Amino acid sequence: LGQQQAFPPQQPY
Repeated sequence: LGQQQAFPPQQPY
């Protein structure tokens, strides 16, 4: 359960 491939640059970790 996710639904967020995140194509553009955006993944703060």
